[PDB]
Amino acid sequence: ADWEAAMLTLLMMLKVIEKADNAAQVLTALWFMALAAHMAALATPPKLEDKSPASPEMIDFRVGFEELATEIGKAIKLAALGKVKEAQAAAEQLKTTVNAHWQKYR
Amino acid sequence: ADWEAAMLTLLMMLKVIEKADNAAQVLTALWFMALAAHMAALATPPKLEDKSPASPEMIDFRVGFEELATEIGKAIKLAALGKVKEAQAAAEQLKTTVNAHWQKYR
Amino acid sequence: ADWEAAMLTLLMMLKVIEKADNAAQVLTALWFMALAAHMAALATPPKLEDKSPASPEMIDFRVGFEELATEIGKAIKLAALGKVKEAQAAAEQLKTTVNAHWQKYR
Ligand SMILES: [Zn+2]
Repeated sequence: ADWEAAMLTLLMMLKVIEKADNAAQVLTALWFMALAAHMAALATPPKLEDKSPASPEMIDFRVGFEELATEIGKAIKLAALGKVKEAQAAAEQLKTTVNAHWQKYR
Repeated sequence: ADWEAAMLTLLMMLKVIEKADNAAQVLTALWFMALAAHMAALATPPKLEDKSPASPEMIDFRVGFEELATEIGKAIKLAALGKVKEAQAAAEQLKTTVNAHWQKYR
Repeated sequence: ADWEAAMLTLLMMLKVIEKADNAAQVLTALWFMALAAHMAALATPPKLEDKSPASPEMIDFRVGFEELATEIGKAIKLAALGKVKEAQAAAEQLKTTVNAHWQKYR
């Protein structure tokens, strides 16, 4: 995968979670989110195609996605135990990290 | 993702496979299982938050998930060729590895 | 996951994309494709079980899957922006890379 594809996928999965009903619908979406965050962690963003792989912008771009995946894991564990409303609140809070990570590298 | 989220997801996907009908339902679940095992391989479990990354407990925790993903790949290849009953038997055997890996790090 | 499981999964997801209707059906399939390509990048194929990890056959087998995942990311970004027909054309072109990578390591 590439970068903006992962970002757009995180957005759309957050919306699906916003309109989900049962714990399975929330859980598979959160797993799609984890997959997209992982792929984006392996990606190269628009704002730094030719920086150094050891350049602070480059590796901060990836610590950002590790950070996002941690909150995703919190939300996943909530969804698996059936805590649907708790997981949806965790996801609406995930939105902030998603959006801030997005605009920082558009 | 984090650890117990992946473990709970493997459990739930194994149950879905236990109650699946066609090869697609088994195959996508087995791919969710592979994704969860991969994420858990990248995770830090409850029983060893502050061990060494080169501590035998730490890396054995991860060889365990590599081991699990191998059997998952067997089951996936069975499901893709349409061998639905074969893949479900492979998954009910996957349960043992899943559960033993679980209790070992609760 | 293992190798031929990932290859068969890429084939089947390409067929699902060939018969998809809305952007979500194309997008989740393309994400299953990215996941399978990633797993296969972490796999060991049939034609080189006991080569060197630094053997040119071995690492070329994996640059091939990095290459495949790049086109998958293109198709994902197309699907996320709602460009359904564009993403399906990108996938029917993905088929060539998939098949050539397949026969090269059967
Ligand atoms: Zn990975």
